[PDB]
Amino acid sequence: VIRSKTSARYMELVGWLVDKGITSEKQWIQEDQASYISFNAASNSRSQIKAALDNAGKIMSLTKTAPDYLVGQQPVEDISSNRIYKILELNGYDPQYAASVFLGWATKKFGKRNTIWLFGPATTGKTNIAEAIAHTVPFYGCVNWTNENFPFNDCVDKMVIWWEEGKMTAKVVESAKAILGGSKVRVDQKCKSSAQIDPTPVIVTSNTNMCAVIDGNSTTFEHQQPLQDRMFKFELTRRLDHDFGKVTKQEVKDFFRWAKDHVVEVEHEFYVKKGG
Amino acid sequence: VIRSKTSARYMELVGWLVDKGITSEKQWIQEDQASYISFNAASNSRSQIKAALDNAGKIMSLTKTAPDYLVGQQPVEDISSNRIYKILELNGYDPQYAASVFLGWATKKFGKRNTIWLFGPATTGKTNIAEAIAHTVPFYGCVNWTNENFPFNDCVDKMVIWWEEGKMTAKVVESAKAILGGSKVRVDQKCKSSAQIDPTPVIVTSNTNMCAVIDGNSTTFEHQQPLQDRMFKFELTRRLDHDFGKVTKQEVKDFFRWAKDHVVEVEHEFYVKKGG
Amino acid sequence: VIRSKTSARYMELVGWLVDKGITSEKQWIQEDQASYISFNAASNSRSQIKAALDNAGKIMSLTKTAPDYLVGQQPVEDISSNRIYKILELNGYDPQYAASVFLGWATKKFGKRNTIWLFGPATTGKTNIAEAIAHTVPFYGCVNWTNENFPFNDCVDKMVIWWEEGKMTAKVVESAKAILGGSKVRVDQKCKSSAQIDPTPVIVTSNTNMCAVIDGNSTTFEHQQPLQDRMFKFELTRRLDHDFGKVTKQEVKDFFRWAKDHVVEVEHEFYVKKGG
Amino acid sequence: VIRSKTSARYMELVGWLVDKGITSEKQWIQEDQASYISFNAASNSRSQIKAALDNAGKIMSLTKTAPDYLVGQQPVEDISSNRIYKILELNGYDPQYAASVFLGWATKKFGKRNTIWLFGPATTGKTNIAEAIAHTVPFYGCVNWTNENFPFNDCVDKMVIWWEEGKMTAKVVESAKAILGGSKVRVDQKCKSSAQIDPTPVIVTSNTNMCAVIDGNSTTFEHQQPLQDRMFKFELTRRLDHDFGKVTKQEVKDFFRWAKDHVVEVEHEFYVKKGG
Amino acid sequence: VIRSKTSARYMELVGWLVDKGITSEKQWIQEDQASYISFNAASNSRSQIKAALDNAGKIMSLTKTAPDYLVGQQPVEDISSNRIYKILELNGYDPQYAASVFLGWATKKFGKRNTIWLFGPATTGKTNIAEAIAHTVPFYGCVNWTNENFPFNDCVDKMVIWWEEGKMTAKVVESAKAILGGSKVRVDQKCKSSAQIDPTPVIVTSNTNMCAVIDGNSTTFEHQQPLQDRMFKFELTRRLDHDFGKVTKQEVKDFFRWAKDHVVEVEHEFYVKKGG
Amino acid sequence: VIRSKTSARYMELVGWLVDKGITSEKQWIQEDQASYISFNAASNSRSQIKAALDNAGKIMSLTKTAPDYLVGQQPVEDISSNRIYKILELNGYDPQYAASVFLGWATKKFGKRNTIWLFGPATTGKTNIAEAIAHTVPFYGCVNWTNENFPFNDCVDKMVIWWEEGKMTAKVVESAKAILGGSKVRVDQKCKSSAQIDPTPVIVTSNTNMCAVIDGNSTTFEHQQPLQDRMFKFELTRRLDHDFGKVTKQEVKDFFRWAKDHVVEVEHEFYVKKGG
Amino acid sequence: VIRSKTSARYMELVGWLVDKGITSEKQWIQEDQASYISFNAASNSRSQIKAALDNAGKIMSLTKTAPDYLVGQQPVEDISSNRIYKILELNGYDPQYAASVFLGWATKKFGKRNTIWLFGPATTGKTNIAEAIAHTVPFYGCVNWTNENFPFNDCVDKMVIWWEEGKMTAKVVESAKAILGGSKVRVDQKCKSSAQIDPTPVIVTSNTNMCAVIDGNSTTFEHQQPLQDRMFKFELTRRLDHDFGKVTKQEVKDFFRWAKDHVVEVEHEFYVKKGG
DNA sequence: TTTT
Repeated sequence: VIRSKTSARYMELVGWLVDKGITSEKQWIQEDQASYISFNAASNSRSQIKAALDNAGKIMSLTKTAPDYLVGQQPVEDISSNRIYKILELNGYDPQYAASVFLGWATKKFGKRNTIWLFGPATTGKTNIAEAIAHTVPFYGCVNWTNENFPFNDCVDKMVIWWEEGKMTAKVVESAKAILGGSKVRVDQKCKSSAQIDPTPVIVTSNTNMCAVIDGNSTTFEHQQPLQDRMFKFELTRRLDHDFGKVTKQEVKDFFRWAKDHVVEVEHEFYVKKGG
Repeated sequence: VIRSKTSARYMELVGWLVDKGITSEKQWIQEDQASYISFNAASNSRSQIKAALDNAGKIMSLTKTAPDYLVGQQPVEDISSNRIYKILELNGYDPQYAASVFLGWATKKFGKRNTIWLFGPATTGKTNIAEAIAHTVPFYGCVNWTNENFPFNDCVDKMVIWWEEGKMTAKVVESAKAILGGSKVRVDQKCKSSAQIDPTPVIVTSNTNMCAVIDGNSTTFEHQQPLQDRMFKFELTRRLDHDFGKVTKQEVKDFFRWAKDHVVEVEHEFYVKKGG
Repeated sequence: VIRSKTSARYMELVGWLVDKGITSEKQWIQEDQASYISFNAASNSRSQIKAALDNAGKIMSLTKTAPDYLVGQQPVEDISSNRIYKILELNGYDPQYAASVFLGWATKKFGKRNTIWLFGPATTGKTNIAEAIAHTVPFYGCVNWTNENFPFNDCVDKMVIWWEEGKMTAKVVESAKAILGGSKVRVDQKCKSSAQIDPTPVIVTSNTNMCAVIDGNSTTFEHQQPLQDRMFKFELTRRLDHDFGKVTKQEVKDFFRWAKDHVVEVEHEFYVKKGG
Repeated sequence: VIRSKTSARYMELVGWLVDKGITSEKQWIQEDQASYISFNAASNSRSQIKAALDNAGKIMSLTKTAPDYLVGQQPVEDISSNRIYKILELNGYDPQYAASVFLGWATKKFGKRNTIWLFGPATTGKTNIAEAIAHTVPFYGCVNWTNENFPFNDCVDKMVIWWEEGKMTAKVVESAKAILGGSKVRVDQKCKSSAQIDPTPVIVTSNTNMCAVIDGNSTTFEHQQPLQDRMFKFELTRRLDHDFGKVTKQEVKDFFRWAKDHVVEVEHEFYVKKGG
Repeated sequence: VIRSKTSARYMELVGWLVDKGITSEKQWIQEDQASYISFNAASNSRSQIKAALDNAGKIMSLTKTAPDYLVGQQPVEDISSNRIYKILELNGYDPQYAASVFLGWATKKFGKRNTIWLFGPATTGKTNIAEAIAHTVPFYGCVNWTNENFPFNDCVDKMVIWWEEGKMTAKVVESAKAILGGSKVRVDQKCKSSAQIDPTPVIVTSNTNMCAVIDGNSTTFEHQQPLQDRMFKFELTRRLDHDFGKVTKQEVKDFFRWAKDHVVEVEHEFYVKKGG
Repeated sequence: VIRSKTSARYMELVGWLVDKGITSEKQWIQEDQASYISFNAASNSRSQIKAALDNAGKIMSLTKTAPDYLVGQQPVEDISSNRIYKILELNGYDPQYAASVFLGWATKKFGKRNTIWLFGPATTGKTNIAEAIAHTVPFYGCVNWTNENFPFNDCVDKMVIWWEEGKMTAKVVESAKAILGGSKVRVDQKCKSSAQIDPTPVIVTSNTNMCAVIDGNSTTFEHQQPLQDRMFKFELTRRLDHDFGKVTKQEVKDFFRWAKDHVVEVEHEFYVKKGG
Repeated sequence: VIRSKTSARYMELVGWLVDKGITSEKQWIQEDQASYISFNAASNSRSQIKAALDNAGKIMSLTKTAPDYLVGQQPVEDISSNRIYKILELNGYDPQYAASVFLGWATKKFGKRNTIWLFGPATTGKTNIAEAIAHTVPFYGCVNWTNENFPFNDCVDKMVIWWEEGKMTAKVVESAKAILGGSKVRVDQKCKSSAQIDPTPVIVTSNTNMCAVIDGNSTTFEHQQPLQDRMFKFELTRRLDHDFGKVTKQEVKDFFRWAKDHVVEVEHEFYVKKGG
C-alpha cells in the first residue's frame, strides 16, 4: 500500500457512502453541498468520483442490505414526534406489533413470511409512505406495469421490491411465490439474459384486492390459499385527510430505532387483528 | 478538503448562480460580460464551467423553487415606477389582493388553489408579462401544442408551467387536475419514460374561454365545475395600447418585495370581484 | 480572476471584434494578416480562437445591433468623395432626407416604419449596394427563395434581413407584417423548431412591383394598403452605367457619420417626393 | 528487469490471485475491502488492474486447474463441523469412499471415469452444493439450455462443467462422450468458431433419470450402456429439510484437505453401494 | 503578440508561400526537399503545417490574384531562350501584341474583354501550354464535362478558369457571358448551394469551332454576335511537330517580365490580324 | 542510434522471440511467468510489447523458417527417452530413414518430394503428434474444411500446412500440386484478395485413402499417378493403445538433433518399405 | 531550420531510403533488422517514421525514376556469375544488344520505342524475372485483369507497368498506345477520378500472341501494324528446366552496371534477329 | 519544468 493524502480523503467520503446510502446523484445533491464544495476544491474530474460511486454501489449490492441502512443513530425515543404512529393507532394496530413485523420482514427473521400486503382505500396515503421508504433506501425497486414480458423494469437486483397496482399474468405466478416467500429462483429477463432473484423483502403497494388475481380476462383464486401462508394482510378502513405525509428519513429512522430497542415476538398470522 | 485558490473563485460564481438564476447561456450573456472576461483570463476550457453549470441546474431543480428567486434585494418600495400596477388598477383589481394571491400561488400557501387563470381579449398584453416572468425564472415550462401525445415538450421538471392556447384531449384531463390543484401523480412521457410530476405552480395563459374544453370535435363541460375549486378566474375587459410592456426583472422583483412586506389574507373565491 | 498574460492579448483581439465586426473568417482574412501572424506566433491551435469567435458572435447577436457597427470613427466630412451621393442626387432625393430616413430605420427610431422599399429598373445598381451593406454588416440575412416552407434560410437571428426578388405565398403574409412593421412574433421554422423573430430592420431589394403580391397563380392587393403605413417607397427612374459601384465600408461609414452629425426630422410619408 | 517499487506491490496481489481464485469482480468484492482501499490509495485508474486481472485469468486457464484451488491451507481436521458429511452419511455413503472418488475425479487420476452423476429427488439440495462449488471455482461452466445449437454458453474453456436439467439432441451425443470420459475432441461453436474441448471434470447436476436420453420426441437407450463405464452413479433416496445448506469455501476446503490426508483406493464400479 | 522562435521560422515559409504559389502538396514536393528536411528536423506532426497551408490558401484566394504570381524576379530578357515565342512568330502574331493582350487579360485592364479564345487544329500543342499555365497557377479551375448540371467541377473560386472541349446547354448561356466578359454573377451549385463568381480570367481551350454552340441536338448562333465583343479570337493554321513543349515556370515568368517591361497599347479587335 | 537502457532489455526479449518461437500469447503464457513479471515491473502498457510481437512475427514469416526452430540446443542423444521412436520401430520404419526423410522435407532438400503422407487406422495416434508439431511450430497452418471456396482458413502464410480429413473439389486440384510438390503459384483467396503461396512443407494428416480423390460425388484417379512422384507414402498397420502421446517440444527437439547429427542419404521412393 | 540531434539520424535513414528503394514495409523487413533495432532503441512510436516513409514515397514518385535505382554500386564486372546471361545467350540474343535495349527502355532514350514485348512458351521463366524486377523496383505496377473498367488496379503512378496475360477491350486501345509509345494522356479511373498517365516504361509479360487483340469475342488486327513501331518483339523458342531463377537484386544491378559501362548503339527494329 |  502507498497511502497518499488526497486519496485518503476519499475514505472519508466512504463514511458518507455508509451514512445515508447514496447510489445515484439526486440523493447526493439533496443531502448537502459541502461534499460538492470539497470535490470542486480538490480535483475537477469525473473519473475518481465515478469509480468511487460504482464501487460503493457494488459493495451495497453484494454485501450491504436494507435494514442495515435503516437503524437510527440518534437516541431520540419520542413517540409524540412520530407522525406515522397516529396512522397505525387509528387503523387499529398495536404499537408493539407491526413494528416488530416489519423489523422481521426487513431483517429476514421469519424467512417464509417475508411479504407485507396493505389493504384499504386509495385515499389513505400508503403510496406516499411507500415512495418515502423507497427514496430512503439506496437500492429500491418499483414494478412498473409497462412491458408484457418485463414488469420488473426498475427491480434490477435492489433491496426492496415495490409491487404497484395491477394483476399479473399466469406465466410466472408460481415464480412470484419465490419473490413472495423469500426464496431463490432463476427467472428470464429480456433477450439473452438470465439473472437469479435473491430473497429480497417485497411489500405490495396495491390498495385493491390483490387476492383476486385476474389472468388477463378471468379472475383466478387457486393461488390465494398458499399466498396466505407467505404474506401478511394489513387491512384498514380509516380514511386520512390532508397534511398527513411528507415523511422523510429521520422519522422512519427513529421509528426503526425504537422498534429495535424493544424486541417483541410475533406469531404466524395472516389476518392482522384490529387491536391496540 | 484541500481548498486551493482558483477553485475558490468558482465559489464566487456560485453567488452569481444564486443571484439572478442562470441555467443556460443566453441569460449569462445578457447579464454581464465581466464574468466571461474573468473566465477567459483564468482558464480557457469547457469542462469546469460546464460541470458548475449542470451542478447549479440540478441544485435549483432538486432544492430551489421559484418564489425564492423572486424576492427583491433592494428596498425600493415605489408604486409609481411599477408600470404593471396600472394594468391591475385599470382592470379593477385591488392592489392588496392579486399580490397576495400570486404570492400564495408561488409559495404554495393555499395548497389546493395553486392555479391562476387569466381571461380577456388577446390585445391586452398578458402574453408579454407571461414571457417576461418565464424569462426571469431559470426553470420555466411552456406547453407547446406540437405533439398529439406530448404537449409538455418544454415542461421538463421546471418551476412554473405555462399553458398556451389550445384545448386538451380527453385522455389525461383528470391527470391535468393533479397539475391544476397542486398534487403529485405519475404520467407517461414519450417511449419507455415515466416521470412523476411535482406539485408545481401553473398559470394558464389562454386568453380564450378555457372552461369550454373541446374534446377534439365536441365541447365538454363536465370538468368545469371542479376546476372552479382549484384555479383562480382573473377576467378583465380593459384593452391596452402600445408602449406598455417590456417588463424586466427589477420591476417584478420590487413588486414581489412590496407584496411580501404587506401580508394580506386571501379568501377562497374563484370569480375575482371588480373592486379596488 | 487570475489575469495571466497571453490571455490578456485576447482582450486586444476583442477590440478588433468591435472594430469592424467579424463573425466568420472571410472578413477576418480580408481585414489584415497581422492578426494571423500574431496568432501563429502565439499558439497554434483552434480552441481559444474558436471560443473567442463564438463568444463574440453570441455577444453581437444578443446585445450589439447594426447601426452601432456603422458609426464612422474618422471625422472626414467630405461629400465629394462620397460616390453613392451622386446616385441619390440624380434619382431626386434630398441629401438631408434619405440619410435621416435610414438612420431612423437602422436605429429603430420610428418603430413602426422600419422598412425601406426600393423601386426602379434592375439595371441601376441597388443590388450591389445591398450586397456591400450586407458584407459590411457582421450578421446579415439574405432571403433566398429555395424552399417552399423556409424562405429565410440565411436569416438566422441576424441584424438586417434582405428580401430578394420573388412573391410570397399566402401562409405567413400577415406574419411578414411583424417583420415589415418592427414587431415581435413567433414563427415556425423547419421541423420541431420555433424561434421568435425580433424586430429587425428589413430592406426590400426587389426592384419589381412588390405591392403586387402574387399568391402562387393569382395577384392579390388586399395587403397593399396597410403595407403603405409600415414601409417606405423609394422609387427612381434614373439608369446607371458602368464603373459606379464597388462600394466598401469607409464610404458608407463616412456617410453614416455625416448623417449623424446633422440630425434632420423626417415626416411620415410613404411616397418619397422627387425633390432635392 | 527494472523492478521499481510500485510494481512490486502488484506481486503481493498475485498472492491473492492464487489465494482464493478470483477471475471477475464479484468474488473480489465479496472477499475483502482492504484490497480496494489499497488500490484507491495507490493509483486511481483502470488500465493496470485490468491488465493484471486478464493475465491472471489467462494463467489460471492455461496452467492452473481446479483441485489445485481446492486444497485447504489450515490443518483443521474436524469432522463435526463438516455439515455436508451428514448428507453423505445419511444417503448411505462411506466417509472414505466418495471423498477419494471426487479427489480422483478432480485430479484426473482415473482418466476414463472422470464423471460423477447424482441421482435422487429434487427436494434434497444437490443444486445448492453444486452452485457453491461453482462459485468457489474461479473458472466454472454452467450448461444453460437456451440455444438449439449452443448449450455450453457459459462453458468457455473453464475448469468444471456443470450439466443442468434437460436432455441432449442426437447431434453431438458421441461428442459428449469425449466430455464424459475425459478425452479431447474438436467441436463446433457458433459461426466461424472451432475450439478444442480439453478433458475437463464434468459433474451432471440433473436429478432426474439422465440415462433416459430423449431425442427430442423419442427416448433413446443405445448410449446408456457405454456411459456406465465412463461416469459414476450416485443415487440417494434421503430427503432433506430446511437449514441444511449455505455451503461456503472453508467447509469444502477442509473436506478436501481431510480427504487428501487419507488416500483410499477406489475400485471401478458404476452403481455405488449403500454402505458406510 | 508573443513572437517566439521556431514559429518565426514559419514566417520564412510564408516567403515560400509567396515565392512560387503552393496550394496543395504536389507542387511543394516538386519544388525542393530542403523545406521537408527542415520540417522533419523541427517538429513531426500535422497540426501547424496544415493550419499554415489552409491559411495561406485562403489568403491567396481572398486577396492575391494570378498575374501577381506570374511576374518574374530574375531580369533575364532573352528572347532566344523563350521557346514559346517561336510558336507565336510562326502563327503570325506580333511579339508586342499578344504579350500585352494577355497582360491586360490577367491584370483585368480591359475589364470587358477578359477572355482569350484559341482556334486551330488539335495537333498543334495549345493543350500542353494551357496545362503548364494551370500548373504554374496555384488556384486554377477547369470545366470538365462530367455532370449535366455541374460543368465547373474544378472551378471552385479560383483565379484562372479553363474551358475544355464541349458545347454548353441553353440553361445559363447568358450567365456564361458574365464568365466570358468578367462580371460578378450569383449562381447556384449542386444541392442548396450558391456562389458569387467574380470577374475571373477565363480561357476557352476548345480548339474546335466554339462559335457554333450546339444546344444538345441543335446548333445555335444567336450568342455568336455579342461574344465577339467580350472575347478574343486567336486563330492559327500552323501545325507543330514533336519536341516543342514541356513548358515550365521560368520561361513563362521571363516572358511575363519582358512583356511588362515594354507596355504596348492594344486596340479593341476580335479577329487578330496575321501580322508580325 | 540512441541506445537507451530499458529498451535494451527489449533486445533480451528478442532472444526469447528466437528461443522457442512465440507468435500469439498462449505459448508465451505456457512458457514462463518470469517474462510477465519483468514486463509488469518495467512498464504497464501494450504499445511496445505489441509492436515487438508483430515485428517478431513479420520477421519469422519473411525470413525464418520451420526447421530452424526445430534444432535442439541440449546435446542429449538418448534414444531410450524418445517415446515416439517406439512407434516408428513398431510400424516397421528404419531409425536412420524417416528421420532424414522429414529432415529433408523440413529443410527443403529434395525440392520436389516436399510432402509426407501418413496412412493407417485412425486409432493409432498420428493426429496427436501432428497437433504437437503444429503447437511447437510458431506459424502452423490447419486446413479446416468449413468453406466451399476457402479451405485454407488458418493457412495464412505459415510454415507448415496440415491437411485434415476430407477430399478436395475439382477446381484447384492442379494448384494443390504446387503445394504438394514445393512450387510457387498464385491462388485466389476470398473477395478481392490474391496472395502467392510459397513452397512450404505440407504433411497430409488424413489417415484414410487420400489417393481416392472424390470430386463431390464421383471418385477420381487421374491425379494419383503424378502425386506418387511428389509426396511420400508412409503406411502402417500397427495399432496403439492408451498412454502413448502427450508429446511436447523437448522430445522432438532431441529427435531432430539426433537426426541432424547423423546424415543419411535418402533415395527417391514413394512406397516406404517395411524394414528396420 | 533547427537541426537537432536525433532528427539528424533520420537523415541517415534517408540514405537507406535511397539505398535500395523502400516504399512499404516488406522490403524494409527483408533488408536488415539493424534499422528496426535502432528505431526501437531510439523512440517507440509510429507518427514520425510513417511521415518519413510517405514523404520518401512521394519524393520517389514525383522525382526519382526506375533506372536511377538500378545502377550498381560495386564494380564487379563478372559475366560468369550472371546467371540470367545464359538465358539470353541460349535464346539467341547478343550480349551487347538487349542490354542497351533495356537500358534505353528504362532511361527513356528512344522516346517512342519505350516497350519491350516478350514472346515464347510459358514454361521458360520470364514471369519469375518479371516478378523479381518488380520486387526490386520500389514503385512497380501489375495489371491484374479483375475489373471490366479498371485493369490497372496496382498501376497507381508507379515506375514500371507490367502487362499480365489477357486481351484488352476496344474501349481504351488507342489510349494504350500512349502507354505503349511513351506519351502523356488523360484516362478515366473509377468514379469521379481522372489522373494523367506519365510516359512510364512498360514491359508486356504476356507469353502468348499479344498481337492478336481479341475484342471480347472477335480477334482484331488493325492495331498490330502501328504497335510494331512502338514496341520491341523479343521472341524465343528455348525451354528452361528447373533451378534457373531466384533472381535477386545484386545480379540485375551488376548486369545494369556492366551494360552502362559499355554503351552500344541500337537500331530501330521490331523483330530481334537471332544472332549472338 | 512535468508529458506520453
